[PDB]
Formats: sequence, C-alpha cells, structure tokens
Amino acid sequence: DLLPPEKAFVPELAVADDGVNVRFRIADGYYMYQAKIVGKTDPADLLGQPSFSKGEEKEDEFFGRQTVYHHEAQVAFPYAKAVGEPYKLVLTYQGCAEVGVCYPPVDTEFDISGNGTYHPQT
Ligand SMILES: [Zn+2]
Ligand SMILES: [Zn+2]
Ligand SMILES: [Zn+2]
Repeated sequence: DLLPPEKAFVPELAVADDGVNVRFRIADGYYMYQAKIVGKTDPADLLGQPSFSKGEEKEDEFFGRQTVYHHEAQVAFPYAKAVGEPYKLVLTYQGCAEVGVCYPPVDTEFDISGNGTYHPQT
C-alpha cells in the first residue's frame, strides 16, 4: 500500500491548435501541489503561463498552506508562438500521500510533433 509515483500521478497531454492541455489522474489517498506544476519547452518559450483548474486549500506539513489537488488536476498551456515544428515539452510536478509522506519533484518529457493525445514513455 504505497504506489510508485508513476501510478499515483498520471498525466495525459491533449495537444490542440490553441495549446497543450494536461490532465493528471490522481490516485485515491494522494494529492498534488498546484504551485509545483510547471511546463518548459525545447525550443524554449513556445508556451505561455498555465491556466489551472479549481483546487482546494490545505494546511500541509511540508510546505504550509497550499492549493492542492485530489482526484485530478487540469492545466492548460496557451501557445505563445506559432508552432509548426516538433518540439519537446518537459512537465514538472510534485505530489504526496495522505498518510504523510511526499514524493520528490518529477520531470516527464513529451516529444510532440502534432495534435492529439500523448502519454509518458517510460
Ligand atoms: Zn488531502
Ligand atoms: Zn492515447
Ligand atoms: Zn514505467
């Protein structure tokens, strides 16, 4: 009874014309820090600042008061550049278990070449 992070926090990428939408599926008994969800691209700066779905507020033993996510987290990155070429998206996030321990920040890389849904490769 303690999931590998690969199973506690599962992101799915929806690449469309307006930008990249990320949905995290979050296993029962785990939660995610809104403030630790970050997106970077190579080439850099194709994406603007993320829009976040509504979360909850929690007094946390690690980072104090925080907006967190149970069950799911939704994050939409708008396009800041015209993108016609493939690029890499590096997603950073961090979640915890309700039992009272936290996973380290995790970086997950997506190789994007056009529209559709993308899954993690490892
Ligand atoms: Zn909680
Ligand atoms: Zn798929
Ligand atoms: Zn794996």
